[PDB]
Amino acid sequence: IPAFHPGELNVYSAPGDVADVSRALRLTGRRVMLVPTMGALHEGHLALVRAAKRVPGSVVVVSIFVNPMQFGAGGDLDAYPRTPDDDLAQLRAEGVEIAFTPTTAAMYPDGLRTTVQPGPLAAELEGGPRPTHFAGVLTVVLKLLQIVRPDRVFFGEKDYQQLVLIRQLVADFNLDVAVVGVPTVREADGLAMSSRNRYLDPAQRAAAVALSAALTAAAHAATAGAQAALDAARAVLDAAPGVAVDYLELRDIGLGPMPLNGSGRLLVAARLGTTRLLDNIAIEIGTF
Amino acid sequence: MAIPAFHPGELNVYSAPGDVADVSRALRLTGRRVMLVPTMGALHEGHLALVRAAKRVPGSVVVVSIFVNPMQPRTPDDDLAQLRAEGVEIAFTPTTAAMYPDGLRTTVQPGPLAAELEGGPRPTHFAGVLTVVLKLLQIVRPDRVFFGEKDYQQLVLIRQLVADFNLDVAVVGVPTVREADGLAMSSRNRYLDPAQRAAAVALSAALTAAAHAATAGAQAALDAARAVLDAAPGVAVDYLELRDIGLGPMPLNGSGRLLVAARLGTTRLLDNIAIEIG
Ligand SMILES: COc1ccc2c(c1)cc(C(=O)NS(=O)(=O)c1ccc(C)cn1)n2CC(=O)O
Ligand SMILES: COc1ccc2c(c1)cc(C(=O)NS(=O)(=O)c1ccc(C)cn1)n2CC(=O)O
Ligand SMILES: COc1ccc2c(c1)cc(C(=O)NS(=O)(=O)c1ccc(C)cn1)n2CC(=O)O
Repeated sequence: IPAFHPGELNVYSAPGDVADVSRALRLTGRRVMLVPTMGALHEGHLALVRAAKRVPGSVVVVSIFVNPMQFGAGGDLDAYPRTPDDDLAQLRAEGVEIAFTPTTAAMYPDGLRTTVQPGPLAAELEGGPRPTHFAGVLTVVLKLLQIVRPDRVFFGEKDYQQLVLIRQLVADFNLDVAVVGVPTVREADGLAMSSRNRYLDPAQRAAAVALSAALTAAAHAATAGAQAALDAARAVLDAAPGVAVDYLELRDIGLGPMPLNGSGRLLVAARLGTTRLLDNIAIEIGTF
Repeated sequence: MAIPAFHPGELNVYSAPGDVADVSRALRLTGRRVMLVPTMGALHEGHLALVRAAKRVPGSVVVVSIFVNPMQPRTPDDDLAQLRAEGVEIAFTPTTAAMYPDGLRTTVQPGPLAAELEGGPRPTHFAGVLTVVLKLLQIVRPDRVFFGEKDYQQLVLIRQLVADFNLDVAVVGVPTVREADGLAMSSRNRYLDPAQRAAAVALSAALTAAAHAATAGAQAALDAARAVLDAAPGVAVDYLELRDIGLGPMPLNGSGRLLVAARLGTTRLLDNIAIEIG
């Protein structure tokens, strides 16, 4: 197996290297935590790391890999933010002991061949206009899970549909990992942290507060019912300059084929210029 | 918190995925090497060859799963009696509901090989197989998993599954058990009437003739196989293909595999063989 220096940041690119180190660590009683990311790390990612660090006897593995298979033609893959130096600097500051930074060739030596086919949820919301997006996400997450074999894996709640689908992956394939969702870290005004907030100009940044404002307004309006919650959120979004709403939907918490009962999730996606922002919030109807 | 009961040297039967997972993990922690032999019950000498192969790994515990995948005949007490006779210590016998508690949802999509050969008549067959095999591997977490070479395309797809999803299991292909005249063992053989059973030997006879003709080249090999199949009545050949060992195009020289499938009455039979072209 390769070298592992505790208390320091060990960076591996070969899947076999991280697999060997992970398995060796687990066999000595350390529990392995995975935080899989596409890099361009921000305090929200750091919240995931800190959650992982809190598990007694944990060793934390952070993966950074911009996965080509969840993008389609149109420039999105090339445009994805890449800040490798800041990423690794942040991991050192947080006391992370393992970064896993695979090459595209190491992950996809045979190109696209066997893949994960998600359930019907993948064709809705974010997946509506992007039919293969979630198949790309679930395929890479499955791979990272098999390479690293963590005890627990950590995701932010901002991409809530992705998190739900990942829970479906884990249940449906009987994966022996616990999925931990971490509540969304926010800027002071309430804006959900995102690696894509950097693409908001000052005017768009100002207007972007409307998403979180709309969601929180709805969460409080919800004592008066679903229609009131939805209309409160719509009013706020409508009052906001240059916010073009793509959807605003209130669903059951698992987003699945069942109606809303008392507990729901309200999800929003909107464009500000060319920048697509997402946010979501827990909703209790009538209310709790 | 307690591990389900496991009595070493006896046949331990578990229908709950969580139970087999817990026992396999406990065994793994005590040093035993976990071997998995997936089956659909109605065990025959082929399945016993897989068991025996698994058994000879030192420190092995053998898990035989018995599950009829609706996504891709049963003798419950006889199957278990057979496994007991082979010294198998774990049988995993889940229900459809236990394997699919949330119904059909996330599944495995095979690569384009699944559309070829057997994927012609059954375009979704291999997605079913790969899905259940993945689940079985995740429930049991064996060090090694054993499959017959009879369903060679299936075997190749499994190796692709393991490679593509970075699974930490060793895939072991076990040579096809055959009847005395060479007919590959299969649950379907008993349906053949005497004329069909006699005609069915043409599959293995064709492939072995090809394997030996191969010193004279690829074309001689294929022509020899075709001639033998052409000598049999009521054998409707669906395909006869020479491929490389991973089922891509056959290279000009080197190792390959010759695969055949044919219908005799309503029974579809398959066979395949190693071929070397120098
Ligand atoms: C509803 O409109 C569409 C339009 C195009 C679509 C689909 C649906 C579904 C596929 C598809 O499953 N392609 S794939 O098997 O090659 C593949 C690609 C990428 C990843 C991650 C997983 N699997 N495709 C693309 C296609 O057919 O070529
Ligand atoms: C706990 O506070 C938060 C708050 C916001 C967060 C996170 C944590 C983590 C992400 C994030 O992105 N993670 S990811 O690198 O695995 C990824 C990348 C791309 C796509 C499609 C989905 N997921 N984010 C949101 C963000 O950057 O937009
Ligand atoms: C080492 O030599 C051999 C020789 C022949 C073999 C095997 C091994 C394994 C099988 C086999 O398929 N097992 S199965 O659990 O996938 C199955 C059983 C019954 C039905 C109906 C469908 N699927 N067979 C052939 C066979 O039974 O058809």
